[PDB]
Amino acid sequence: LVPRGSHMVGLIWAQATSGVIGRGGDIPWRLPEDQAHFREITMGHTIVMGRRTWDSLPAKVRPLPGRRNVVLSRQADFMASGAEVVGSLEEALTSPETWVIGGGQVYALALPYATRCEVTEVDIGLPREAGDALAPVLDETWRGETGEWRFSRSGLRYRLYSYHRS
Ligand SMILES: NC(=O)c1ccc[n+]([C@@H]2O[C@H](COP(=O)([O-])OP(=O)(O)OC[C@H]3O[C@@H](n4cnc5c(N)ncnc54)[C@H](OP(=O)(O)O)[C@@H]3O)[C@@H](O)[C@H]2O)c1
Ligand SMILES: Cc1nc(N)nc(N)c1OCCCOc1cc(Cl)c(Cl)cc1Cl
Repeated sequence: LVPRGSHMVGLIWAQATSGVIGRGGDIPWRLPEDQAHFREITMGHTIVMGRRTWDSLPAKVRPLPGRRNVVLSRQADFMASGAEVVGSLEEALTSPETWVIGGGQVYALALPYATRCEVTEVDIGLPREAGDALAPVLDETWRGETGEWRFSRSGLRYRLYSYHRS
């Protein structure tokens, strides 16, 4: 689908219905089904994340295996074992296929160049709070399909959105 000479940038995130994606340096829910979905989409590709999202990774999956981990930071001395640290978006988006995996700052940074968004919506009524990380706002040029609601093992329900644009 992707010509190897092109640079497909995709965004992937899970959000509460309110748009909350992050809180207190963590994701305020657990959804193994979403983790699986995220793994399915990003596997074998370059992934790009903000430094704070690197900090948020569970140790057992830091770095995320099977993927080239790229971390954006302005700290030249930042230690990110198993990952590479770059100081600019330009040097982070050199692969034919890149998935930007968070957080709020880097979604907003990469969004203008993105042509794919893979969104998990979790039906949890977490209101937006001060200091929360929020999902980026998509313009009208995006289009795609909304999947049906599904119960997770835990009884938490979620659904998948696949957006794209030219
Ligand atoms: N629900 C989800 O799908 C999901 C996914 C990922 C993350 N999250 C959540 O999102 C939250 C973190 O998001 P966030 O917005 O606070 O932080 P973030 O986007 O993960 O990281 C921001 C950091 O990235 C670096 N950075 C940002 N813009 C840059 C630029 N233009 N050039 C170079 N470096 C740059 C800076 O690092 P330095 O400060 O080191 O310079 C900055 O502090 C956490 O709560 C996390 O759990 C949620
Ligand atoms: C979890 C997730 N889900 C989706 N659909 N997209 C993401 N970017 C995403 O975040 C990837 C970076 C954070 O990765 C994790 C964070 C936590 Cl708190 C846990 Cl328990 C697991 C993972 Cl992989």
